[PDB]
Amino acid sequence: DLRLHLLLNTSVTCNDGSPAGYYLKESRGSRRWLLFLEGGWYCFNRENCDSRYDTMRRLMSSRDWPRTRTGTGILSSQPEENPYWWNANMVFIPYCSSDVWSGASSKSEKNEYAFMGALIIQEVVRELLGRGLSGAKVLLLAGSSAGGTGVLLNVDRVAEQLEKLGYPAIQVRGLADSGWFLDNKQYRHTDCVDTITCAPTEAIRRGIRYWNGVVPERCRRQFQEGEEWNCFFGYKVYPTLRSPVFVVQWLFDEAQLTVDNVHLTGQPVQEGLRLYIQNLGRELRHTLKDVPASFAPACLSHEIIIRSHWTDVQVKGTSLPRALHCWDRSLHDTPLKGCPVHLVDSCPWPHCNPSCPTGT
Ligand SMILES: CC(=O)N1CC2(CCC2)c2c(F)cccc21
Ligand SMILES: *[C@@H]1O[C@H](CO)[C@@H](O)[C@H](O)[C@H]1NC(C)=O
Repeated sequence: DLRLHLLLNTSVTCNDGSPAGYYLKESRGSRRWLLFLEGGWYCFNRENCDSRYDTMRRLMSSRDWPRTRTGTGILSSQPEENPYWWNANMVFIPYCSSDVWSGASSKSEKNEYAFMGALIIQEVVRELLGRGLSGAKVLLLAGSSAGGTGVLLNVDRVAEQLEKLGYPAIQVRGLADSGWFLDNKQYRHTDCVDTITCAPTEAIRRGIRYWNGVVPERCRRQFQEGEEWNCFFGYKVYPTLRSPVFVVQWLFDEAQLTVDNVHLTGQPVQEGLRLYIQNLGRELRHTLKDVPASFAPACLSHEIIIRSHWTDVQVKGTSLPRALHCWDRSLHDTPLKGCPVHLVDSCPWPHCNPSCPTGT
C-alpha cells in the first residue's frame, strides 16, 4: 500500500480548495523514484466543472480520499507484477485539478475553482526532497491519459526545478502513457457549441484560459501567445523537450476515437469508417517514427502502465516492462542486442496484434 500525505503547503489545492497530496511507499536503499500522474479527462468552464464536481468529485477534491491506495502495474512492489521497477520508491499523485496538469490558478473571488496541476507536481517534488528524494539518482515522472499528457507538459519543469534547487545529479525522465493525441479530422464533425460537441483543440484552447494553463517554455516560444494549445499535442511538444521521454500509446486509443466521434458497436464497419480507422493508426505510427523510446501496440484500448496485467502485451515479442528495462540500459553512462526500445506495431487494424488486451 501507498500512504496518503496531504501537501504541507495548503495553498496548493485541488479544484475546490481542499489540499492536494500524494500517496507514497518508500523503498529504503533504492535511489529510483517513480512519480505517477493520474488521469481522468478535464473540465473547461463553470458548467462542465460543476457537473464534474457532482459525479466525479474525487477528481476535484481530496475531502473523500482514502488514507491508502494499492500500487498496481508499474506502481506494484511485487516483481511478479512489476518486472521493471518493483523496488523503486513509489508515488501516486491523484489528479484533482481537472486541467491536464497544466494549471497555475488559485480559487479566489474571481475563480470558483483552483486549477493548480502544474503547481501540485512542483510542490510534491519539493516536499519529497525532505523524504528521501534528495538522494535519488533517477526520477521517472510517469502518467496515464491526462496524466500522460501531464508528463509531456511537466517533465522539463521538474528537471529545471531540481537543477535550481541544487540537485543536478538527479536524472529526470518521462513516461507518457496514453497521452499522445492527434488534432486530426473527426469522423463526424460537430461545431463547438457545448461540452460534448467541442473538439479537443477548442476545448483545450478554452481550458488554458480558464485554468491559466502553462506549457513548456520552448514549445511556448515556438507557438506563442494564443497558440499554446498546440503544446498539449504530443507530436508537437515532444521535439521541444530535453528530458528523455518514453512514449506508450495504443495506435487505436479509445479516448482518441471518442474525441473523433467514432463509436464501435457490433455491426460491420463500412468502407468510410474502415479507412478512417486505418488512417488513424497510420498517422499515429507516423508521429512515432522519430521517437526512439516508444511502445505502440495495434490495439483498441486505453491506458497500460498501472493495470495489473500490463506485462501481457508485446510488440514484436517484447513486453513493455522489458522495453522500459532496455530504455534504462540505453541511458547508462548504440542499440542493444535483443533489448529494443522502439516498438511500434505496423499492422493496420485493432487486435491484429494477438497480445492486445481482451477487454474481459
Ligand atoms: C482524447 C484527446 O484528444 N485529449 C486531448 C488532450 C489535450 C491534449 C491531450 C486530452 C487530455 F489532456 C486528457 C484526456 C483526453 C485528451
Ligand atoms: C506554497 O505554494 C505557493 C504556490 O506554488 C508558493 O508561492 C509558496 O511560496 C509556497 N509556500 C511555501 C511556504 O513554500
